[PDB]
Amino acid sequence: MPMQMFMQVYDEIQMFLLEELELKFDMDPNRVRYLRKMMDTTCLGGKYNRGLTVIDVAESLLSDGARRKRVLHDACVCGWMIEFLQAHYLVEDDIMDNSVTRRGKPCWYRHPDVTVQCAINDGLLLKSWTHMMAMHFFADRPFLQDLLCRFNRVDYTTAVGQLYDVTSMFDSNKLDPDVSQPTTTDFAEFTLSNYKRIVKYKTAYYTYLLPLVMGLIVSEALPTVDMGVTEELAMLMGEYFQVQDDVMDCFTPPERLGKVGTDIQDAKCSWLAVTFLAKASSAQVAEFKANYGSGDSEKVATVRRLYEEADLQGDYVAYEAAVAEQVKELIEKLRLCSPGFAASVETLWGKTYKRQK
Amino acid sequence: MQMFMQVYDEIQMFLLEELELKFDMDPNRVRYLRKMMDTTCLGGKYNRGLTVIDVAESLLSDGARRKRVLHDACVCGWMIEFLQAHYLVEDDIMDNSVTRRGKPCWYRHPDVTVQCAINDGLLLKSWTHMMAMHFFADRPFLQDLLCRFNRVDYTTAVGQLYDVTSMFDSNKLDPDVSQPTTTDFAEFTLSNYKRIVKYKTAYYTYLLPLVMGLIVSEALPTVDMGVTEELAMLMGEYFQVQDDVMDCFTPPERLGKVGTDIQDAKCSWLAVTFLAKASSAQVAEFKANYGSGDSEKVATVRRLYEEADLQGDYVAYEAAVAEQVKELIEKLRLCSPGFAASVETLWGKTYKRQK
Ligand SMILES: O=P(O)(O)C(O)(Cc1cccnc1)P(=O)(O)O
Ligand SMILES: O=P(O)(O)C(O)(Cc1cccnc1)P(=O)(O)O
Ligand SMILES: [Mg+2]
Ligand SMILES: [Mg+2]
Ligand SMILES: [Mg+2]
Ligand SMILES: [Mg+2]
Ligand SMILES: [Mg+2]
Ligand SMILES: [Mg+2]
Repeated sequence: MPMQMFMQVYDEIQMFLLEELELKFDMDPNRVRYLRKMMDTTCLGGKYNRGLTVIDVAESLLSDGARRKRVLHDACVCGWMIEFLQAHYLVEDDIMDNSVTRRGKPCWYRHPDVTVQCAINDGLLLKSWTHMMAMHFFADRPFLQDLLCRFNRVDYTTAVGQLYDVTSMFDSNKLDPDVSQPTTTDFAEFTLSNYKRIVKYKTAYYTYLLPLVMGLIVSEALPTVDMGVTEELAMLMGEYFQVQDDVMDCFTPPERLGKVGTDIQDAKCSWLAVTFLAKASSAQVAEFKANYGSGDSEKVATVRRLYEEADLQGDYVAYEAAVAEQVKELIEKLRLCSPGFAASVETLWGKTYKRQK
Repeated sequence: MQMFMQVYDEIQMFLLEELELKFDMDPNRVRYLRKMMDTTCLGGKYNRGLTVIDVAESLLSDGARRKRVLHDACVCGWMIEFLQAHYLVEDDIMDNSVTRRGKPCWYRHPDVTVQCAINDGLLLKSWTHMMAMHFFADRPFLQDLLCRFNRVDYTTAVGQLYDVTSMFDSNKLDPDVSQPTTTDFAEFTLSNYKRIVKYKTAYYTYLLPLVMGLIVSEALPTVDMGVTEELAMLMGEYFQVQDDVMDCFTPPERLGKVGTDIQDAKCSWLAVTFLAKASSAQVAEFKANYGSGDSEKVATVRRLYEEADLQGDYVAYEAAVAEQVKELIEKLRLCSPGFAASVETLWGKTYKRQK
């Protein structure tokens, strides 16, 4: 049922958006068709965990069936706002990361009939749609300003995180727009401290915090929860989520992952890289440095081999157990004053812990 | 300019100070973003920003309230300037441009990667929302302001889609297929050109500064919005026509940017007007040489535009526009004399501009 209602609201959203373009933007049928395909390709096909979380949180906290109908419809719209914001980030990210596939299909910019220049702008259209749907459904809601204030702040935080992500292989000391420099050679910025910052801002806020907050807002329950503990939870689960993403990038097969990994080739400051460099022997580190950040098949294979030799999967399972311990504690802390909200956080945790995605 | 530039400092201080305090940002990246902001937002003529101030001030015609409206207008002005900065960073990447305002394009700076530049463009747009909330959280006009600002942002992105898909047979548009640059150039019609330019340029360059000025001076309902939109679309079309002409005919030292329309096979005013008027042999030579980075092919296309006396047609198009602008400003002046005076000034910043 939650999935059923979520998909029905997608239809309403898509119909509103596409029918407007025809009538208000002088758009021809061919370009309306193009944008319908863009929307469908970029926003559908994932698990909708962010979207579905908003619904779960909203319904969990409202406790007269008219108000339930309304809150649930508002939660569906908020959920699609987050899914569209994500779709926006993934279109741009794939171009930025030179990725090949996503969800088992070509990246948007890699479709045979999409130009990179169009794809950049298509990503922008996706973000605009979040604002368009918000105004269409919420123009008369008293929570609109607070909703969008928070939504926009998380959008901002994500872009700040993406900056951390894309500048992480560069000695930050040598960062100057008017100069230029190659990939790091000592990898001295590949610290856990730096990793934690990247991951908090690029992923945790929009993936974990935002769904929770929007759910709280449409159920008009925000002030009822300890926001400090909630944020702690969100950051911890979001860090772990990105750690899983990084591990899967190297170790999960494309048929199950849906995407071809690029972290090695792009010289990303991944969890694998930072953890490997902190533990690996001198010879291992030297071979890593000589092979990392190259598209060369065998250099990538060398790095994959080194990660395998360093038993990084091992370290992950241990990181995983420590995270799970802290999650339980914080959920129990939240349950003290907000048992309903804590139950929804537990479900979000259940969708995350040991995910095979 | 003086108060506009001091509001910039205030905006920049708020934004950069936050990043340190709230985003755990290191001094190096704060420095990087300060330079990014300065390079992308400063150096133009601030005509949209300055228009917001002119409109707001002219529609209050209390000293404390004047101070307030003017400060609000400056913030709105910078919102539009930052939104523009955002569009120009992405557009330069999309259009494979080399230079802007006599400097390298942002993505062409030696220490900027293209992947960083894309994201920098996004940061610029985010800043428009951040400044709005910092300054206007308590203003009753906030929802209406942002509603319209966001709609114009949207319209611009729709316009950019028109721009970027204009050399492709629209019948043959399918994400799952692929197709080269047009061979017959049958879509290079004046009808299609007018749609591109209305949406990519006219709304954010002409309509938005007017609307934002009306809003902060609390004067929006006082004006005929139909006639106002008419003016905005007409002046915006003409503005983009000037842009297209300058792309080919204005020297880089004066223009501040290297032209790319020919190489990118754009549906420019030059292209559409040329193809409508040129001889069979000229048309054929155009089709054989357009949309190529080849130095000799670009020179051929430039030569053909010169031979076709497009400069001539421009002067005639310009006179026709000026006639209709005068008509509409006089219509506006009937009920909104003060607003009409501000529109006339905006028109004066546009007509026969050498930029
Ligand atoms: O799905 P991807 O590309 O593996 C990723 O998670 C996508 C993404 C984009 C933006 C913010 N957070 C994650 P990345 O971080 O690039 O590894
Ligand atoms: O400044 P430019 O690049 O000549 C231009 O005017 C920039 C621009 C960007 C976005 C919307 N409108 C104009 P373009 O349209 O690409 O010719
Ligand atoms: Mg990626
Ligand atoms: Mg990425
Ligand atoms: Mg990844
Ligand atoms: Mg351009
Ligand atoms: Mg352009
Ligand atoms: Mg141009």
